[PDB]
Amino acid sequence: VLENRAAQGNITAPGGARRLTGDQTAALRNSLSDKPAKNIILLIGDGMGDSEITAARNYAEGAGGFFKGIDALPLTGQYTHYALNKKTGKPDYVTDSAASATAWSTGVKTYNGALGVDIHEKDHPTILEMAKAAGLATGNVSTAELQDATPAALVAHVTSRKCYGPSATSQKCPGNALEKGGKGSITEQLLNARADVTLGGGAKTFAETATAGEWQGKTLREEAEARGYQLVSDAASLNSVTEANQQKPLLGLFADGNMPVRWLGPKATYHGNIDKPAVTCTPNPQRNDSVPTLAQMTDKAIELLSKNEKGFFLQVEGASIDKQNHAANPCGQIGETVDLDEAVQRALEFAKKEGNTLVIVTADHAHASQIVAPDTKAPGLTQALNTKDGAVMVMSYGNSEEDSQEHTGSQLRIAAYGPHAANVVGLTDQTDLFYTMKAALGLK
Amino acid sequence: VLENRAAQGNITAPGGARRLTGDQTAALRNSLSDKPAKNIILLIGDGMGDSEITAARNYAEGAGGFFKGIDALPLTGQYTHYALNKKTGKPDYVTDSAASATAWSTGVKTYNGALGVDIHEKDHPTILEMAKAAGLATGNVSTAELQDATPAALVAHVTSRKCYGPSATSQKCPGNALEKGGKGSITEQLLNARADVTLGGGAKTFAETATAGEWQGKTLREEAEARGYQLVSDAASLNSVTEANQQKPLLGLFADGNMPVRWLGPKATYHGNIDKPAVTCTPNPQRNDSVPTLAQMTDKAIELLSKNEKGFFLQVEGASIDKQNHAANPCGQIGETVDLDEAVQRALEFAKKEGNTLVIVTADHAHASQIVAPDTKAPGLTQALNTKDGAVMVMSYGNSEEDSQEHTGSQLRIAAYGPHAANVVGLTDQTDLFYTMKAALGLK
Ligand SMILES: [Mg+2]
Ligand SMILES: [Zn+2]
Ligand SMILES: [Zn+2]
Ligand SMILES: [Zn+2]
Ligand SMILES: [Zn+2]
Repeated sequence: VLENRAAQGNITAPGGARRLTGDQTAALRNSLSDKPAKNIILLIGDGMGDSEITAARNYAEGAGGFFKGIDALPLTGQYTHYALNKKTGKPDYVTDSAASATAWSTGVKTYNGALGVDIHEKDHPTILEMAKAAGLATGNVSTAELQDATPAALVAHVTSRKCYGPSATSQKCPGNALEKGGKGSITEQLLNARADVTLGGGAKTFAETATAGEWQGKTLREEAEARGYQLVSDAASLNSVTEANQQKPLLGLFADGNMPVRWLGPKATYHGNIDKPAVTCTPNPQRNDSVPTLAQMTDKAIELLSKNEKGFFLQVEGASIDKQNHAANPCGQIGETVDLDEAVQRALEFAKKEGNTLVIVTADHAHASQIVAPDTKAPGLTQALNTKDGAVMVMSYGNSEEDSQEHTGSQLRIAAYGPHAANVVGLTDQTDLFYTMKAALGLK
Repeated sequence: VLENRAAQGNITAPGGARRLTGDQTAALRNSLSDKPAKNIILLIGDGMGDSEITAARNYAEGAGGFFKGIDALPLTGQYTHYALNKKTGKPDYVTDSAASATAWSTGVKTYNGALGVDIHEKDHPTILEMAKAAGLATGNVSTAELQDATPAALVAHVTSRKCYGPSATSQKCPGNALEKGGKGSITEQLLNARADVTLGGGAKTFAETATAGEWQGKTLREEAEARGYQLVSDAASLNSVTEANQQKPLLGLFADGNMPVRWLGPKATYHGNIDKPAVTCTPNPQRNDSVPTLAQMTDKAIELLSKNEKGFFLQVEGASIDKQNHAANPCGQIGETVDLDEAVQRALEFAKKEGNTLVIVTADHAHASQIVAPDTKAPGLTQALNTKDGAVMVMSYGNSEEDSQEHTGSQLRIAAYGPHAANVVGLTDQTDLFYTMKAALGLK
């Protein structure tokens, strides 16, 4: 299980493409622990199936390369992530962002759109919740708006992922409407859960005013204030933070909607690989250096959370890999996958020094992107890219005639490292994750 | 390291969709072994990626089901399979059957179309060739033409996979043309290789006559006989074989071209899931009860080969999963995947009983099929299918406007069971497989 999996030499020569330097049996044995996990970090690469991991590596590190973080986890497996059809209760083979996040955080399958509720619209506790119960610290970082499905699944129990704040809930989730005696909108339930560290975007929703409860009349941000939440808005004030706890919880909103993608590149187009020049991704000028990178947020969050002796549970989401995959933008997608990789490196570094940390990197569901031959005449959107190898790689998006390339139901890679990582091996189900995390922590 | 990975109960209830009944740690620990593997069975599902395995499972077993074979191998990982560009020597991200086949059977990357040769055209010994030299028994069974890329890669070193027999070789691989003093076509080199058990289709090439050497004038089929080969053409005669060895090698040719596929169903069409009704596959009425099945051929081979005291190496190929994926034909593709799974079961059953066998199941490269949502208005070819769940599943084939769908470069699953199976876990390269087997067997 040598943690260096790049090609061993000259890929044109016998044995030069090999990634293994020796027999793993001994090494793997030594990486298998029954011992309890003290902390847990779950990295979700949104829409990061094996094709996205492959394409991003080929570009960033070259075909024979190797992601120091993403590719460095010793225990691997694949898992099913199908959802349920609300009415019939039958499987719906292509899950969305909300139906899936609910399963690893809850342990029960649900219909597309549901956050923290089963098909009967019944609530079930999330793992961030139970953790907090047991005494552990909790954090939730993301590069998308916190109201989005992935960060939200940990804290809200809503009937529709679209009920971000007071305005939308009153009409899409009337039974969750605060005025209707419901727990409140995603943003409200988030502010109630009070995880120790929460970072992402979606500041806009915090501007809506609450309609019931104590803080009626006051915007959600003012409520955050009145409730002891420290609010940071940039890289700067973030490092300025020295503690985050139940009386000093940190809440960082680094963008109105989602944060900006790191790379800029043209959108894939019809016969783009043929009628258009190969592209080389460049950095995104719209992104300011004050907006912290996912790795910075992961780092600070790990820093603040590692003080609680009981341990901690942290969930990091490289949100936009899924975003740009829908947008048919190979460069944005790849940049984002590299970004998550840096994030995982930080996780893996802490995990490695600490010893009792269980790191898990996976995705919520597959997506559109496919790596095809350079001469492909495909019916979808395509584009040619100049990889690190000095070769051309062509990516293809061909499952939607609409403005957005759809998700896919193929099972995808799941990798873990640490205490109890052995349960991530083989075929499992996305729900098993919830049970795997809960027992590694001894959550009950 | 469980053998039952099925959902455990009602998938709508909490933990009902779970596949893990406990903690794999000790189970896996107990499956890690480095003792020498006396035998090796390599089951290759042509173009069978994680999307292909998922669709077939969703269909034949239902979303929460599980393949008694394909899904029961405890050790898992993902491997890359990029090819090389002949001139540049740089990676060619999307390999073909020959380059890939050549990688695992030799340990050296090569350009696409090559069999047994590196990019400089130098021949390198295959794992079958080294097994035979070490005294082991060798078997190569496939559901397609024996001259095809996958089975050929083990017995031939040719510059073009198209060099099937005397003719094609004269004009495409003249340097290999026997007349030009070369080793000969794929068919000719196959008869020279003399593995104890060789089974598949592609008998129409054996009808060509050699141009030189001892058997010039004679058809390759006659040469086969003349050289002491037992010729079986159907199930009955196959089952009748009492022994297969170096003095009594078995040659089974069950079809002119590829053997017939198991299932039938229409080809996917533009907007097929919209304009058309759901499909339900039916068995192929063209398939003569007399044509043996992959599982049957896998079984006999195992029976005849398991007689050599030293041990054996067998390679099995579910050829048409790929051919049907190309042909945008779900029913044929899924059927062929169900077919490989039966053969896998036969392998695993032997493996568990014997206890010193290493069984590996994977694919040469990823393919085109995608599992998309029912209302997907895709730009390519789609089709709706009635799955075991009584739910509807849509499959999309949207990477080519030609009459053929293409392979893809995404890294794909590889699973193993037995001595040295731990060398599959994590990220590895397709060439590493060669080295894993070579070490497992003790080939020098
Ligand atoms: Mg998300
Ligand atoms: Zn998603
Ligand atoms: Zn999405
Ligand atoms: Zn192939
Ligand atoms: Zn093919």
